[PDB]
Amino acid sequence: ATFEIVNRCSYTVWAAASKGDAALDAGGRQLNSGESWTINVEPGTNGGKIWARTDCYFDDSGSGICKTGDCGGLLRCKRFGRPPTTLAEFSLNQYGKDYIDISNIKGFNVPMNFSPTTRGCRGVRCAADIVGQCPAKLKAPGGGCNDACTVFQTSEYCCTTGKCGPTEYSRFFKRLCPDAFSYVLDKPTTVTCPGSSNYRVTFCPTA
Ligand SMILES: O=C(O)c1cc(N2C=C(CCO)NN2)cc(C(=O)O)n1
Ligand SMILES: O=C(O)c1cc(N2C=C(CCO)NN2)cc(C(=O)O)n1
Ligand SMILES: O=C(O)c1cc(N2C=C(CCO)NN2)cc(C(=O)O)n1
Ligand SMILES: [Eu+3]
Repeated sequence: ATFEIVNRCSYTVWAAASKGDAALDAGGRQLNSGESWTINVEPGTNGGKIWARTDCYFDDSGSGICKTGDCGGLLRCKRFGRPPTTLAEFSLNQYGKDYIDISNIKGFNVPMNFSPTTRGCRGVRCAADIVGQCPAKLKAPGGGCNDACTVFQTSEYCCTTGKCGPTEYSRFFKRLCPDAFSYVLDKPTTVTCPGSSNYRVTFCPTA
């Protein structure tokens, strides 16, 4: 499957793509403002994620640091990124269909649109100014808006036992972005697409 990753932000981002125990394609790349990077994701990829990283430094070997979304200091991510990270999430070729969503469960750093480039389903978007409107206690000093699990480490926020409700913090994310997951047990906003669809992830789609 192809994923065209487009940075419409006025700032550079370092895109990342992983399924948690492996890179997808090269795993990461710098995208200056306006740049597009197209990756190939293997069919059947389950639990893949794409995110932006901000304020990164990498040496000539691809090792360094980012202020949001850092994946063990690598340019080319093999692992998931450090919150806060707005997440484009997908599982492909699952009994004939693809499933996509955006999640704020690991916080929000950069606005995003995640849409198919082929027919048969809608896209999803979380493009509101979550960082600017972020509740004081969730603001990340390194940049972004943390989720409450990251900040407080409670069973209720982290849904540790599979029982939790919405919270004042989850409701903030949900109000700003109704079409993204705001907590683990949120009413799903997953979109079913034809199996083997292709996609575009656009950072700062309206920004
Ligand atoms: O993002 C990480 O840091 C990470 C992700 C992991 N994984 C592994 C998967 C795939 C299936 O479990 N997903 N995330 C595992 C570990 C770790 O053991 O330290 N760490
Ligand atoms: O570098 C890692 O693999 C890593 C760093 C982690 N963290 C988490 C923090 C605190 C705030 O994010 N600092 N390092 C957590 C994990 C994991 O759970 O597998 N992995
Ligand atoms: O604590 C972690 O989350 C962790 C520790 C790791 N390791 C591995 C070693 C041994 C030698 O590198 N030390 N910490 C690796 C990972 C990861 O890949 O996600 N995560
Ligand atoms: Eu780890």
